[PDB]
Amino acid sequence: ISGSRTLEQSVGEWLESIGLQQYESKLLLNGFDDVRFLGSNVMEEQDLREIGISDPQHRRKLLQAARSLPKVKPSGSSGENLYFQSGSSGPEYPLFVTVGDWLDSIKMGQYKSNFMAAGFTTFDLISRMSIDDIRRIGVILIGHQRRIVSSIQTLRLHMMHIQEKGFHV
Repeated sequence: ISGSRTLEQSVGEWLESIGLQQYESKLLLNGFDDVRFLGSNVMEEQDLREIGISDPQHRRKLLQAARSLPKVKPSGSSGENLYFQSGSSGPEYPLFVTVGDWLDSIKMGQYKSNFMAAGFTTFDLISRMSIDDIRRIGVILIGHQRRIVSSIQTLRLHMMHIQEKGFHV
């Protein structure tokens, strides 16, 4: 586009908007560090307890607020992209052509070497990974683990759908 793009808030600015900024360091230090990757499949009550949000009313408030954030479709890569789209004008869902490009789409590129060192370089390998499997290759921060597993789930849904349609199996 020729015109400007509006930028997303920081986690701190978002928390201030909902009266919960005292939890900023706990979120950031545990990988809840980008407002594009917070909310229902990603942020869970038990995780909030574990990182030290002991106040149950604040946990409920935070979880509801995270659910109110827009779901931002992942950006394609600057190199090659593979997209699924429903309808002539529907949203493009990227499927990626490399593990690195997939990780970059969720700002998790720092973990490419972790996946490579484990030999987890194909979709088929990665698609069945649990949170525990992800932690075990060295993704320690809970907010990053949750982000990755949520992304895997949505990518797997799209890939299964395509397979079920019966042409690219």
